[PDB]
Amino acid sequence: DLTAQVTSDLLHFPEVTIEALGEDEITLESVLRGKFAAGKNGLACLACGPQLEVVNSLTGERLSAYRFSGVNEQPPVVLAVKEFSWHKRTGLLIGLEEADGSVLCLYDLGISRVVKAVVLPGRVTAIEPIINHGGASASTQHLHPSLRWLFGVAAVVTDVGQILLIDLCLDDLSCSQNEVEASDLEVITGIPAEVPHIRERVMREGRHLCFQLVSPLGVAISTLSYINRTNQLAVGFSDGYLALWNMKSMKREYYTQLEGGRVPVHAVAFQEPENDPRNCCYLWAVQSTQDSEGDVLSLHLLQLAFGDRKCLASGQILYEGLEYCEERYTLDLAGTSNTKLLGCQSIERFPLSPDTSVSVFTWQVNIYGQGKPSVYLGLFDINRWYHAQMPDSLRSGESLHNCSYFALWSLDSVVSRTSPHHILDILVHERSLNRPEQFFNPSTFNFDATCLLDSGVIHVTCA
Repeated sequence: DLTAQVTSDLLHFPEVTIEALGEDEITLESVLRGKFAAGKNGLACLACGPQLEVVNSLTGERLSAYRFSGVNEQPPVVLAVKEFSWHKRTGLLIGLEEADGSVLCLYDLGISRVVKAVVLPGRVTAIEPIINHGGASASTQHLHPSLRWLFGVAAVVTDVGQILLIDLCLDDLSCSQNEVEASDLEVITGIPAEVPHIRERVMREGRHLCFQLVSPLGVAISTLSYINRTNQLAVGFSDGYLALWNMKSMKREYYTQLEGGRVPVHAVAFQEPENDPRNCCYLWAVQSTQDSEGDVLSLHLLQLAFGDRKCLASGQILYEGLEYCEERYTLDLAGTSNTKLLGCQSIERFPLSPDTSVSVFTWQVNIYGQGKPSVYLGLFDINRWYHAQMPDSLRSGESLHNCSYFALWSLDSVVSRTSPHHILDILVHERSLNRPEQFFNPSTFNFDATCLLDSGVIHVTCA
């Protein structure tokens, strides 16, 4: 019965941060959302209505704050936030939902200002940087020639299924615009040739070039992730389908409904095994109804088999030539109760392939007529799953509490300690992950983590 132990007090955000977010009840009915940023700057971001607060992930200190304004005199909602660094600047890409449509912003943390913005032809559901520079360089050779003519590229997806690849025009240093002065896009359907001629005209007209992928419309995209090691954009749909798009060829390489059926794809996470005999790697896909009923939460491990590995001039390894993609593990966490995924995080250590690769899933279960939720952190070890002979599900009788390739931790001490504050996100600290065959079960892994709450941060150790 592995139980996390709390190692700090609750380190509160400053009052000014708490107060600013609590203006949630005017731009209401605004939900406070918060995530640790994926990059290497130790940031966590909280958003409520038009208000963004960037805080220090370990101390709770306020680092940056901004209240977005609406181009159409009505407050936008900060919907999506991603870390993004370019040149020698550190920033965030932000998707704003507006009454009309949407705006994609580039927010500079150095000066706490929006520096670029574009109007989106739809309602954004997710955003993802693809690359932070252009120019002819070994570092962009993995991308389709047409993207290489662009200068920074962000993917943006919408509630009707548009997939947009947008030029961030990071080569234009004369243009400093806020979210109110957002530029229009020039959207070309598919992927053209003669990009430079087009681009030059497009920018003389004060617009950003956008390639919209030829892809069916009508179903909302719910998840979006660029998988660096396979050069694939993963596009998860509200109907349970998952698309993989190769960003070299710009073609959809895979597209199938996950085994949970018509339930939205809520998150993905990539893993690479240490020793696999046919260039297989893995993509977890999480299906969840947490934004509606909250009755279904399931994990789906997709095995992606490729024909080759390629060392790029950059030094990076790339899986190339997708030969098959098939679901090889399924775990139902839910499906009265209410269950929601808090986080989904992959941690890999390299000594070629990582010698350690785990995915961490954190989820919360609320039973109706039960005040305090249970919170679980589960650690899946892909190599121990190999060692266990790749079972496709928990066996009869088998439990997460006693599984050779999965460790289950209770975060209930955190819940007791922090009530009634809500856990918004959980980050495991990669650098802390530390270790008779049973001994190499992941239950013996020690690690530290930080929970992001609505009012601060708090540190835990699992040992």
